[PDB]
Amino acid sequence: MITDLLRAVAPNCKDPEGWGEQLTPAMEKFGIRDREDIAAFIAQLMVESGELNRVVENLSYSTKRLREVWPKRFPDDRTAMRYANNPQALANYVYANRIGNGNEASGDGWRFRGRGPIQTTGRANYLQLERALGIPVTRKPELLETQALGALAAAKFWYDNKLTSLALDIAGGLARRRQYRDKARKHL
Ligand SMILES: [Br-]
Ligand SMILES: [Br-]
Repeated sequence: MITDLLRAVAPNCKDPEGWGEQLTPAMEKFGIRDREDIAAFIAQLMVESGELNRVVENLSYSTKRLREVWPKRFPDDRTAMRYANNPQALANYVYANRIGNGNEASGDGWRFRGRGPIQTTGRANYLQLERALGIPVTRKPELLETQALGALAAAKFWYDNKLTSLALDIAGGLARRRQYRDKARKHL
């Protein structure tokens, strides 16, 4: 049971029974069935969502952190200062003209910021999420903050990554992710 797995890996994770009910059919439908497969998925889910407490991207950055995370977009402090402690301006600038988004003026960067326990980001990915799930998340992107579509989108995002991984074989912090995984892998 995913619910009792979410507890063994993160006894302090938020609402493991509500997420457990939603994650289980999303995992089963997207083929997240194998032993290690489930453990890694859950681990990635646990670190990206802050043990199920975060379903929207963190966009509060120091004037220093920005220069690191995005060194091209933020070359000097005169630049990185205007966008530090301004989550909307930050998203609109750093995500501008990327992953399907319009320019800074369009507001796409903030509109399509990361959402879900494992995050979907950018107009093109919401559009693709919309096509695959049949839910108008392009117009209503905050529907990925729900348990039901966050789980389905989290699971579809992991499924997409296995497709890529599989598709290449045919054509032949990070310690946090490790804790969960082995703590999860300990379960069978
Ligand atoms: Br809007
Ligand atoms: Br639109």
